Amino acid sequence: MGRGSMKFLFYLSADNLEIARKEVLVLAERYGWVEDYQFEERLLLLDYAGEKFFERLAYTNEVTKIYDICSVSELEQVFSEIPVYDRLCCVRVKGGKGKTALERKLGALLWKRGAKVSVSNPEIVYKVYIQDDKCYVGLLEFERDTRQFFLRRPDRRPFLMPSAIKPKLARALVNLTGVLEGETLLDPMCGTGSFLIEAGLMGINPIGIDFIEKIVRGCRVNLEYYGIEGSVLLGDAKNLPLRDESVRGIATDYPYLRGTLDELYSKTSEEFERVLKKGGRAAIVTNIDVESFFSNFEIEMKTEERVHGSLTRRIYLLRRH
Repeated sequence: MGRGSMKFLFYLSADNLEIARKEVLVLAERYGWVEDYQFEERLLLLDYAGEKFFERLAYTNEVTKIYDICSVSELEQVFSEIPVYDRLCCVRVKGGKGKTALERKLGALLWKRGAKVSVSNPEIVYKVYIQDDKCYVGLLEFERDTRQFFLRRPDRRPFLMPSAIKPKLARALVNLTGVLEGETLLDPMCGTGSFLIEAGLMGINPIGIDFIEKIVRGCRVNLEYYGIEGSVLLGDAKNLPLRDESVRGIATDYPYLRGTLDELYSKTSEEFERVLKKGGRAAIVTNIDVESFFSNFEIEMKTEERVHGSLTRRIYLLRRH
């Protein structure tokens, strides 16, 4: 009746390690239960029990279900013991032991044992992660498709804006809000729909609000194009057309590239807090440090992304407390 807790290895994208770790943890804390976790650079080890959510991940490159953790010496014995399945397999090493001779070796151990070994068309992949004579052996559960993100990049969309948020970041920021399938995500300054697109694509109900008519219009054309069903409204993020505690997540990018600064961040901070449900989160993108305006929130994460010489984006994960 209960799912058990197993070790999973998340081989993260070095793009941003704070976003990569917080993304896996927010989703795991929501979909299941995290008995324990630990990280060393690009490797995140999770002790997890619950529904798998790996498909939603943007800043994770691979998820492996761990069978065992051993030394480089014990590798030969692990493979003589590791279960052999009725699927075409291959063994891939994500280590630093020069090259691929270890793969042929572990492949032959599996082969001598009766494994259906195919490196051209495998069905299952035995992953071995080497981080200084420490081997994380298991089976690959997820491998991120970098091609889907490159294809829905703002340049390729019916409509875009200068330096609009890239698919990978928008998805990571919707995931950081911890919003589930069928739950509502609000983007109060939605632009051409970068956040709304990933929200809808991962089966979350998207709501976009924008202060410019042609931008609301353009965002809809993009949503229709990506076969996405969501509502887009003309309104102000400083006076939102939604009731108190009506949204589970906010994911937004402020209009700095297109009253007063003190009014923009103050009125939006209070509106986001008003509109969001109890314990609800806001993943925001600014070009200046806005900490003082969001003291009504818990700053769970502040990271940065240098765009150009005149733009370093600040990325906050805020929570209602």
